[PDB]
Order: sequence, then structure tokens, then C-alpha cells
Amino acid sequence: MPSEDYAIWYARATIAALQAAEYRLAMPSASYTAWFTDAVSDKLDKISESLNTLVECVIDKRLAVSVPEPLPVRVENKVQVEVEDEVRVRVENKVDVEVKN
Amino acid sequence: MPSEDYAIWYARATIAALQAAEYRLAMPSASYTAWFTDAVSDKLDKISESLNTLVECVIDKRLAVSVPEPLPVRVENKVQVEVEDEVRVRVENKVDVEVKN
Amino acid sequence: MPSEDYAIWYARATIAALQAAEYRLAMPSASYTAWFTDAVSDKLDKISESLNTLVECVIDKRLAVSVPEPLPVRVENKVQVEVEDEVRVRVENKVDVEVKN
Amino acid sequence: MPSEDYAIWYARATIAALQAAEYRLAMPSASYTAWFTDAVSDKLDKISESLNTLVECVIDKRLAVSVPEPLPVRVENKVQVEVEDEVRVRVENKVDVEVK
Amino acid sequence: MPSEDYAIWYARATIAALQAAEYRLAMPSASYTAWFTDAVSDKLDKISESLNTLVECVIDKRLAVSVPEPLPVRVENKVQVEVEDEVRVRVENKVDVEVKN
Repeated sequence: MPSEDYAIWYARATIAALQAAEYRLAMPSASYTAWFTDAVSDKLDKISESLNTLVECVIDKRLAVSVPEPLPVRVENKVQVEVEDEVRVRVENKVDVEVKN
Repeated sequence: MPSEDYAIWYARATIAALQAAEYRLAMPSASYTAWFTDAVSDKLDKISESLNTLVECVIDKRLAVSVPEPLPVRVENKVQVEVEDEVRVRVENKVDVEVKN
Repeated sequence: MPSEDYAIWYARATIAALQAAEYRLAMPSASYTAWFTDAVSDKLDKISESLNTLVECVIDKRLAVSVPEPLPVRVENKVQVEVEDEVRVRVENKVDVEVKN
Repeated sequence: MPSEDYAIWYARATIAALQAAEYRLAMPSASYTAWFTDAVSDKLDKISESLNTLVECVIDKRLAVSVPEPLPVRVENKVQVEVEDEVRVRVENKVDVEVK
Repeated sequence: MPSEDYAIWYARATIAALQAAEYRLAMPSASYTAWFTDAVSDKLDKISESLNTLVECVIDKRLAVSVPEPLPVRVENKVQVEVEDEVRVRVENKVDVEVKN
């Protein structure tokens, strides 16, 4: 029943108005926030929980770590030592001696 | 088509209405959610999956680490040592002796 | 009511107009921004803060770590040593001697 | 040229209908997705890629690390040792001997 | 001014059209992008910046770490050593000798 001329103008004028305006979001519906919680927020909570588990290892601005024990090592240098016991020895060569008695 | 005065009224009144309202989002379309899943949610899953792998290394607030085995070390101090075996020796000097015979 | 023909036209024309337009978001309302900050922004702050605690441990492109100390180690190689002080010894064998006087 | 009553009604009724409806988002325009990619998705990619570089270091639930080598250490205890070579010695004292 | 029957039909029909349609987002207003930059993007940037600092420590698929130097260790095993210098010794016992002259 609306004339074609009016119907044409209505569609064109309504599209022009919709595009001229800007849209202020309200609080979303519960259906949107449920979706968004699954798509984003719950995943952020899991990421934050995992990060926290790692950061609880930080003490005094150092990350506490654990290594196998005892830790296998190779000493690469010549070490100065102090011998604490009397040592049993086997003399292997013929020794020059000065008799003092 | 309606008069210019009517068209001007309609454009202004409709824009005014669109901007006076606030908009409550519903569940998005399947097309929007598929796009958003690729743009955001799937990437959050990969981030969470990578963090999970790191956090599996944590036990009692210490991060388990691995170093080369065996680890090359350099001993910096003078070490007290206890010699446990008999030692073969070569006497390099002429020795003063007292004969107890 | 208006005509059933007019009503069908109006539904089709209005949906077609709404779907032909594109929608420019303004700054959201206070209701939305409060929800969004709780759903996203505050969780990002929490993540950022935890990460900063970890990254504070990084010094000049190395992560500072703490290991139990003194660390138990097991030395796997034969170590060169230097004996600095006089060692007390006990000769275990009969020594061949050349008397020089 | 609508009547004033109609103009007043149309403003109030249109606001009411807009507030009562809920709005289903379609696939966004290319302009929106281009902007959103810059604002969000590209930064998520950078974050994910940085995390992967760190997580490649994880081997069987341990983080592979590197320390300066050789690692400087201080031995805190007295060490039992086994001498494995013949030792050149210089005798310092006058030795008591029993002949043959 | 319209009749109540029209007014009621218009409200019901317009809500029905608004809910039957779906909405294609254009590029958002400057107001929106400025708010969104503060609420999300700038926080992502800080997260990425902090993560970059940690990942700079990765070299050849290992994380570079620092421990206190020198690190205190406890040697748990008996160590084989090679003495490298001449050793001054004091003979503590009476030595049996075979005179070879």
C-alpha cells in the first residue's frame, strides 16, 4: 500500500540516518556476556592463574629454581689444596743421602 | 517522495533518536563469532597452552631447570683435602740422614 | 492498526535498511565501560603486574635465579691440584740410598 | 511537515524501541576488522610468538638454561681425594734411617 | 499524534525489525578508538614489551640465567686428583734403607 516513491525514499533516508549517527553501547545482555566470558574473560583468568604460579617462584628479585642433586660438575682449573692428614708414601727412586751422625 | 521539509525533519529526528538511545548487544551472529574466534579466542588458547607448558615445570614454588651435564665449574678457593691412598713419590733432593744403627 | 500490507512492507524495508547500513561506535556508556573494564581491562592489569614482577629479575639479558646453597655437587673428572704447604709423610717401603759422604 | 504531536510521539517511540531491542552483530566491515587487527590481533600474534620462543626452551618439564662457563664456585667442605700420579717431593728435614 | 493502535503496532514492529536484523560494524569513532586504546591496546603493548625483555634472554633455545658468583658448593664424592707441582715434605718416621754403595 505505501507508494513506491515513498518506500524508495524511506529506505534511502533511513540508511542515511543510520550511517550519520554513532552508537553508544549499554551493558550487554546476559546472553552476550555469557558468550564473551567463554570467548575471552575465562581465558584471561586461566592465563593469569598460570602466570601467578610462575611468579610465586620469585623471591628477592630472583627466580627460585631447582637442579638435579648432586649436580654433576667437571672442575676445569688447577685447584690449590691444603693437605690435612699425614700421607703414606712409597719412595720410587734411589735417594742420595748425606750421613750426619 | 515527501517534501524537503519532511525529509529534513525525519533525518534530524531519526539521528537524534539513534544517538539518544543506548544499545544492548545480543548473542552475536555465527559469522561474527567465527571471525572473533579466529581474531582473538584461538590466539588466547595458544597463549594459554604455551604458558601451561612452562608452568608444568614449577613444583613447590621453584622452577625446575636443566644445565649442561656435567657442568664446567672453576674452583676459586683453596680447598682442604684428605688424601686417602698411599702416594708414589720421587725424592728430588739429597737428604740428610741420621743412622740409628 | 495500519494495513497488513503496509506492515509487511515496513518489516522488509526496515530490516533491509538496517542491514545495508554500517554502524560507527561512539564512546560506550558508563554501564558498558564498567562491565568491560571488569571483563578485560582489570585482568590485563593483573597479568601485566605479575609479568613485571618476573621481568624485574632480568638483568642485562640474563634472568637472575637462586639455587639451594651450598649446592651439593659431584665431581666427575680427575682434577689437577697444587699443594702449597709442607706435607707430613710416612715412608712405607725400604729405600735404596746412595751415601754421598 | 508532520504535526507536532506526531513529531513528539515519533521521537519518544523510536528511542523506546531502540532501547528495548537487543542487537546481533554481523561479520564486521573490512574497515573494522583492519582496525581491530592492528589494535588487538597483531599484538596477540607478537605475544604468542614471544612465548613460543621461551617455551621451545622447555624440555621434559624442565627449562633448559645457560650459565657462564666455567661456572665460578667455592668449595665449602673438606674433600676426600685420591692422588693418581707420582709426586715429585723435596724432603725438608733430617731423616732417621735404619740401615739394611 | 498517531492513533494508539498505530503507535502500538509501530513499537512492536520496529522492535521486531531491530531484532531480526544483524549489524555490521564500521570503523569506530575516534572517541571509541581512543577509549579502546587505553582499555586494551596500550596494555597489550606493555605486556608485549615486558615479555620481549624476558625473551631477549633466550639464546640457542636455552634461557640465559645468572647465579651468585662464586656459587658455594659442597663436594659429595671422593675426587681423583693429579698433583702438578713439586711438594715439600717432612718425613715423620724412621726409614728402613738399603745402602747401595
